[PDB]
Amino acid sequence: SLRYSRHDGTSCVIDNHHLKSLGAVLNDVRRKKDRIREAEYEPIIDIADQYMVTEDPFRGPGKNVRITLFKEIRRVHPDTMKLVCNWSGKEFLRETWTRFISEEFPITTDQEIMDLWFELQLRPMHPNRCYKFTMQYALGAHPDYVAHDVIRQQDPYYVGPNNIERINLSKKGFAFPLTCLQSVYNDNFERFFDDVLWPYFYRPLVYVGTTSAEIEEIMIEVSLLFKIKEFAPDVPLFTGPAY
Amino acid sequence: SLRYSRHDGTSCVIDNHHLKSLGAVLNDVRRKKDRIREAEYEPIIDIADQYMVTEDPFRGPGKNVRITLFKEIRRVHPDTMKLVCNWSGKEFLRETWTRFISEEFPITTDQEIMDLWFELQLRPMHPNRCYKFTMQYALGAHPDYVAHDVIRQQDPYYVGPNNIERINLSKKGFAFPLTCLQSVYNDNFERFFDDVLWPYFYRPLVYVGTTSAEIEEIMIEVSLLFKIKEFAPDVPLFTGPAY
Amino acid sequence: SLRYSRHDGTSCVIDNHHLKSLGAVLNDVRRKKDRIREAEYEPIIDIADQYMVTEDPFRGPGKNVRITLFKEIRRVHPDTMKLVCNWSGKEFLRETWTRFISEEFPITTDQEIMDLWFELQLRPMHPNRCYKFTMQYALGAHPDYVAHDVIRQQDPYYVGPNNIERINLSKKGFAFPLTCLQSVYNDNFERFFDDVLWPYFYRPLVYVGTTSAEIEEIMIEVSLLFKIKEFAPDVPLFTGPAY
Amino acid sequence: SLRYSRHDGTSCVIDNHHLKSLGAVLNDVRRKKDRIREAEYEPIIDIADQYMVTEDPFRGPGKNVRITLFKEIRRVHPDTMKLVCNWSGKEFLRETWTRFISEEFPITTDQEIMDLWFELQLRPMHPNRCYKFTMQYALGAHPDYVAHDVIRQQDPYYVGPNNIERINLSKKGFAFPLTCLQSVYNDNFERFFDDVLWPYFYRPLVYVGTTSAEIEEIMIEVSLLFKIKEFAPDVPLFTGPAY
Amino acid sequence: SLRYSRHDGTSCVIDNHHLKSLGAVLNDVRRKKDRIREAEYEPIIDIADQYMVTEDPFRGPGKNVRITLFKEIRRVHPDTMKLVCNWSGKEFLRETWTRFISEEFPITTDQEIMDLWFELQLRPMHPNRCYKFTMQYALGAHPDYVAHDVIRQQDPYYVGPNNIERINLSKKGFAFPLTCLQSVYNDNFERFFDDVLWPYFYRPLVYVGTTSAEIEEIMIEVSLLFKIKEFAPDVPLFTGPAY
Amino acid sequence: SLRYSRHDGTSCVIDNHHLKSLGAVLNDVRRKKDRIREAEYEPIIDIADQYMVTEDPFRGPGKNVRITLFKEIRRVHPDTMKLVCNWSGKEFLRETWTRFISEEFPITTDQEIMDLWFELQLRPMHPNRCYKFTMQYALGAHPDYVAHDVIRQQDPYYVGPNNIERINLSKKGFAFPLTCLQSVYNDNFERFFDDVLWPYFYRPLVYVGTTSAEIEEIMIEVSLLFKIKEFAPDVPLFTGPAY
Amino acid sequence: SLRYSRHDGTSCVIDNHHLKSLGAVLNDVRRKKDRIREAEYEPIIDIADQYMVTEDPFRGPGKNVRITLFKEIRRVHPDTMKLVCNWSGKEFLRETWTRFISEEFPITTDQEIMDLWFELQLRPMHPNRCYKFTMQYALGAHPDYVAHDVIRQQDPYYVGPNNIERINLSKKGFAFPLTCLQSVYNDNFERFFDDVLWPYFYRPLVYVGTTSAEIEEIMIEVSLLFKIKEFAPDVPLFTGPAY
Amino acid sequence: SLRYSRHDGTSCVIDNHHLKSLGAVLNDVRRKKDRIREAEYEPIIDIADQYMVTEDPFRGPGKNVRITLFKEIRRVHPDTMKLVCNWSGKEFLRETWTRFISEEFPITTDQEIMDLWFELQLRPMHPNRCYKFTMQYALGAHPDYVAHDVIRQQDPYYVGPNNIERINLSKKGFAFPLTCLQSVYNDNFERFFDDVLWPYFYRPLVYVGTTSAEIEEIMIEVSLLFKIKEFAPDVPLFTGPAY
Repeated sequence: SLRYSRHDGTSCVIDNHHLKSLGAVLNDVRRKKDRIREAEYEPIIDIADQYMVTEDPFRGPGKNVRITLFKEIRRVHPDTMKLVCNWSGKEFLRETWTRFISEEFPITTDQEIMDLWFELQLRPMHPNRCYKFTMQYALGAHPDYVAHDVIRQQDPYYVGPNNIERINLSKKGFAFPLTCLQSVYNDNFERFFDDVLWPYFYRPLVYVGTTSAEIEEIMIEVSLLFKIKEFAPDVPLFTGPAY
Repeated sequence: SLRYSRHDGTSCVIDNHHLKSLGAVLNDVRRKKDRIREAEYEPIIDIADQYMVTEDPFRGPGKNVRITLFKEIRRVHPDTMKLVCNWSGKEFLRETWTRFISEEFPITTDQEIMDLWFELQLRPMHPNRCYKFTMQYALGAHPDYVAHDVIRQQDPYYVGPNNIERINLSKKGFAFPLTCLQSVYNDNFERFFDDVLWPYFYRPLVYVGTTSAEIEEIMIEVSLLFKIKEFAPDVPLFTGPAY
Repeated sequence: SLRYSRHDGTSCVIDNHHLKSLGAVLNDVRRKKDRIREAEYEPIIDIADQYMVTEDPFRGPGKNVRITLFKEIRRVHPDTMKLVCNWSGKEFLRETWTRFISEEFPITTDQEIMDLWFELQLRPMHPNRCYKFTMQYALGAHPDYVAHDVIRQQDPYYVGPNNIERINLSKKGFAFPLTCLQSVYNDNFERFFDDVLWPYFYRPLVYVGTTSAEIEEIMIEVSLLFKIKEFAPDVPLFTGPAY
Repeated sequence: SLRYSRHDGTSCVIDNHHLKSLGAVLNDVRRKKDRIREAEYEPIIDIADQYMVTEDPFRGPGKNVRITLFKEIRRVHPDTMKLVCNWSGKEFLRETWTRFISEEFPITTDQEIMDLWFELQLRPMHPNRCYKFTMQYALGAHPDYVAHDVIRQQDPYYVGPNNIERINLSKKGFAFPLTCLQSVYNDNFERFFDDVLWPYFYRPLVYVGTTSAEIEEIMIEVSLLFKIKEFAPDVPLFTGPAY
Repeated sequence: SLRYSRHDGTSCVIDNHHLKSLGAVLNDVRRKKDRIREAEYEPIIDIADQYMVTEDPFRGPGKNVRITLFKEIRRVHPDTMKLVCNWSGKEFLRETWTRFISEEFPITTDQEIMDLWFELQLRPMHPNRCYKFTMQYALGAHPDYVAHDVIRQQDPYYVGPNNIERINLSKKGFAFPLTCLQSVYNDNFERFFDDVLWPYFYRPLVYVGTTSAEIEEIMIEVSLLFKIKEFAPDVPLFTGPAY
Repeated sequence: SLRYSRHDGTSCVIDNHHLKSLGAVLNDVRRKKDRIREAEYEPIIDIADQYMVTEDPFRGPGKNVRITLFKEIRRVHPDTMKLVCNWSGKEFLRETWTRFISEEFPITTDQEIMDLWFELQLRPMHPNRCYKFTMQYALGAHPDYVAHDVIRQQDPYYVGPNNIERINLSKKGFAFPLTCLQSVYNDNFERFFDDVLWPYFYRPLVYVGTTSAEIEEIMIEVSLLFKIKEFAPDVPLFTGPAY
Repeated sequence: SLRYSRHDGTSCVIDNHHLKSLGAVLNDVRRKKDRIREAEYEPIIDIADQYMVTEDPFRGPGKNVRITLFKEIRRVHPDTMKLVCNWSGKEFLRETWTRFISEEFPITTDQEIMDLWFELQLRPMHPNRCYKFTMQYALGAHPDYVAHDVIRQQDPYYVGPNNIERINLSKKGFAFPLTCLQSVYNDNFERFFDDVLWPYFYRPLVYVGTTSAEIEEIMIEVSLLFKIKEFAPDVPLFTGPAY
Repeated sequence: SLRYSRHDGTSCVIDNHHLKSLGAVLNDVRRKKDRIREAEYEPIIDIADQYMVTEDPFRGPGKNVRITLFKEIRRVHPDTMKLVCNWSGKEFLRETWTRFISEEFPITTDQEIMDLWFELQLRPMHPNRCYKFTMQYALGAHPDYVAHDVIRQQDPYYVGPNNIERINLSKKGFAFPLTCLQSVYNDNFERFFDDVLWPYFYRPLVYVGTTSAEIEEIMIEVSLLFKIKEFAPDVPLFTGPAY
């Protein structure tokens, strides 16, 4: 914070003559100089404004609901990656529906799920090390295909500086408990499962490795992160009967 | 613009000896220095070239066709947002088809609609204020669901510095008068409406608010913005009969 | 002027994701840096705000009324100054009252004279010279004292860069046609002269010289400059009868 | 001083061709760059020229006549101030008239006293100390009121870096030996004293302290400083009879 | 241009005290700093003033008279140069005398030709290219020697940035219509030709090429450029008879 | 001058260990940094070394002998130039030979005149002016041609910052008292004059003006400046007889 | 050399949207800034373009042919110079013609000698010294004049940083084996010598010294350097008979 | 290395006039500026030259003889240090004498050992770690005192960036095979041991730890480093008999 904001100095009148604080005046002069500079480089901004960047989805619009699923420890040999999860499509859906609904109910507002993200959080288990994390994934396979427990590293995703990676699970393939802007109805897992077309095909299969030249031990927390927008009316909640 | 471009100075020969303008020579020296600097930082550009930005869709390729729909005035209480539009899916389609086709005909070239954007333009109605605009939306709902006229603000979209927000309406869900690269055929709204699978489900429901701590009055102009690429042959138009 | 003001760039939404112009973002970053700098030096402004400067009386509040009196040419030997004016107190008052009143009538608003200034404007009469002007004055003398036509220079006032010097004539000694905030009454010079206590004592006696080592020729325009504040009611002027 | 002023380098003609010193040419180029810079910041000067500062009265116009009156040593306890002088109004006038007239006669030119200043000069009496001086004053009191010899410090004047403080004694209250632009007449103290209206009321009562946390010993020299403008005619002094 | 030149700010007197514009004062301070800097580097200028540069003959003293002779188009293979002109000495003299005299008459003032220059102006004939021009020449040969139409490039002159090359034709070898400071007499080509000693030997033989690796097409304008100094008396022209 | 040159600091040995002055060490570090910088910009020097400048002939090799001829005062109207000298060729030669030989004899060494220069020195006659000088000349004319006393200014030479202009008088046309590297022989003006081929044709005719918009008064000193190289043997001068 | 030249980054299209490398974009922004800077200082270049510099004759147009003549060792006392060569004019011509012709034949192309230079190359004979070289010369003398073997130093030429000095030998006085643009004819020294007008007068007489305060030992290599331009036709050389 | 050293550019003479490379001239100017800067800060060097630093003993005078003794692996718990060596004084002397003498013989020159250093070299045994080394030591103890194998860390020595620590073993306490400047005599360990006064008391007892919060594995190489100065005469080695 600041002390006087941009309201520094003051003024007074002596014998009709107007006095103003010297520091305030020097700020007016410095700001004029800055304004000229601002004009000087506006043409360069217009070249830059030919392009755009994307706002961070998690610091950006919508609220974050982190439905943590499980934790696991893996040791990973250099240049390899170990499988994090091997659920069937049915089991992933049971966890997705059950964990989200039980945590969120009662759902008291109209709302829409904007996005569903698979979140990997990675932490080292030993101090005084120096390495980074790597990641690979697939989003589907023949239901009788069982993923290899360990693979060799080949052009992986490099996990960001905060050791968190989030994979967007699109509306196609991956089913949501709440499809559109709606109010909740009586719902159950059997009804939900039956309305999914390809329940057994889509399932996240995620691998994790390091850039280390020695074995490392890793702690892993897996969550589903829901981006939700609510449409709450600007009205009171009353104890019944109202009025 | 410049005066001499990069063609400054000149040269001449006196007694076999070659004279050159001093300023031109000093520019050759300064440019050598710059070229060394350019080489010095090329390795840093290569690190930056590991990433990319997206070109602004509206200053970028394709032409812009702005089909303005209507204007409205709303007053918005602090920390709330008021509904801009509540059309049914059928009514949105009537306006989308009718307004686009009547404005654009005769369509005399092969062309494809790249994108359809919903544009909100926001202007204050009073001078000497200081606030920014906010926005929220949904793209569909049960046809018997009527949106709340006013909601409370919760993690909204912040409207950009130019007080314009544009929401992309994808080819899925939202139907286009011209689907692919094609030449226009005899067409009418009833034919068009009948070929849409879910006419009543998809409709933009958009809200608008401010960051003000007092009521503000807003003027709102809503348009549909079409990005179009034309494939006009490099041939003459003749008065009939040709040749 | 600027082109886009501080409203550069724009924003848009694609698949729920918020895009913003790169140049706008880079401006947000640069402005954060500047804001930190502003905080860093606010303590230095507070030291400076222990002192004040005076607003220029002529670019500042009140309007300027320049009642030009006369012009004269003088040649001035090096290290000397020549007398500009030698009026008696009575003659100065006749010119002050007569010239101001005739030029300003009809005076249709309530107003007060804030200040009366004696203005010397100095211009050279030859090109390709290089010198500055000097000034000395007295504001009164025994009425039988006649000022020397020419004096030697001794610690004079140095005239400012614009070759204009203005000497404030205070309310004490020098009488004003309008004393306080008032509406004009029937007035005449004999009434005015009779109400002045010491009409013959106060008179500006002004000298002018140069910093040149040769004789120079000077053109001189002398004016009385009145600072006036008006209190005009916020009402219409009607043709009689009103309403 | 400089060596060649701004007259560096030279020129010559060989076979009709004009040669000029390289250093002179490089100065022409550098000065062009500076001239552009000067234009670039002229708008900022105009913002600054909305305000004014006051020229130092003692380095500025008029000559300085320092009529030293007396010296004194005082020891001052921390957070207190000791009285410098306790003259009656009559005694101050005797010293002011007598000391000025005896020192200045013969007064051989027409002149006017612009201002009368009371000057305090303060010097430490011990080496290897570190403190600043403070000052307070009053300009009048009931003639039977005797000032306290020592007071506590409360929001004093802080003496400037050169350990000199000068207090302006205005024409109102404090009488001058020479009122206006005049030539000296036969004059005496009794005539002078009788023409003063309130001789016993106005007298400078001045206190002095330090910012030290220990007792300090101070040497004090008190003077009256007269600002005078002379109007000496540009004529010879001859031995009589002239011509 | 500037707005106030170096005459910014102003001054005024209030109660004997001299006020000056703050911006003007800050300029005085900044200029003092610059003056110190100027003194600091004057010793470096003196080292530079040990050497000299030559003033551009065409922007410099004397007037320019451009007697254009002809235009031509040539296509030039890479690493070769094509002959621009192959006149005999007699034909060059006929063109030089005839074109200069007919264009300049009536010659009404005393004047001297300072220098005669052969000017090549080179322009590309296609857009979207990137190359520079080259030049070679000889100033004489046995009159029965016919120059090769095309030669290979070997250490040529590189034409300056403005695509103009000018070759000085000295007073020795190349004859002038006006030798010295003179008034024109009755003159004719046969008289002129007869007074030249070696009319058939001296003739400009000029070649032109490029730095391109492909054939390029060039447009060429050839002129004779005369540097002339006139000695026009400071007298009126009258209609006869005078006075 | 410097104090310690580049021999700062010192060294000593304590218990076999070598100590060196810290400032000397810091200079070694700073000089390493500078040496890297020197290498970094050597490629830029090589681009600059493609061109050359000419050493000032008067600060450069050979000694200067200034044979002053005469002084004159001229007043010059704006945009005109007045003739400085109108000698015939014979009279110029008499002054050149006579003044040089009488001043230089006895000539006791073998020597050669490198160059002969006509020097104009220009000084203003009034203070507090601001203008520059201009120059024009011719080096020959029909002996019966008398130059106009005053001409209008048209593309003149601009005199250098030091108000000195020097025109080279070449070996062709203008005859020297000493042609080549030689020892003086018995010589006289009649012998000298007879060996000149065109004594009456070559004579400097020089004009002088200003950039002033008013008449200016000028003082002019004209000299002949001789550049001479001596070949003095490294031997003693003895009183005769030697040894 | 560079790695990617100015072709860094790339572009691609995803869902109609155009992506571009971030580093490429940042370069576009930086180059815009530079372009503004370039415009800002173009007015300063125009002041500099009022003057010109001369291209180095040896790095510039024409080829270099270095006809080395001889080497010599001289020891030079401080403040003196020793004679390098004392050939008669005839002997200099024999060496000039003979050495050039024998080295260059067969001369198979049309060519012209642009310039003839006398080259002094100077090298020290001892390590760990610190001095510079000096030079003086004369280009002619009475044929019976024998130059002093050693002279005292007086305003000499200072040899350049590379310890090479080159003196231009003009077409006047010094005769060339090939005068103009010509093809070689049968030629011999007696024919050549007979066509020279003053064979015995012109001869380079060159001296060499140092800036050392002790005797120094010097190694000296003397060459004649010929600047030649060739006019080689763009045609094949065939074995006879052609075609 | 550099390309032209500080011998850039060149010089030449045309028509008596001296030309010099522009880049060389610009270097002369830049070096003048630097020389002024050098003078400007020489007073600051003199303040710095009040203090001294010590030359690195191993990069400094004398040669280095590294007599490696042994290697060892230790694992070290956090905040502890493990003993590197526990030799008795007798065993340390046997290794010191035996290893030095056997490696160095034949010793063929007069020489003196300046210093004896105990060197610890430390390397990690695992990759992807991040820690520093610590060290403690004692130089003597009662011969029946056996050092603890492991101690806790308390204010240790921090090993330098290169993971090498060297402890000086002074001439007092620690005996040298060669005491002073001498030539080798017949010598043996029993003679050597008998001349040491306190053979059993002095022995290096050295500990090693880390700054790690986990166990680390370390590889350790221990050497004795001898600083030696040789006095080799400047004479030939001959095969016997000499001459």
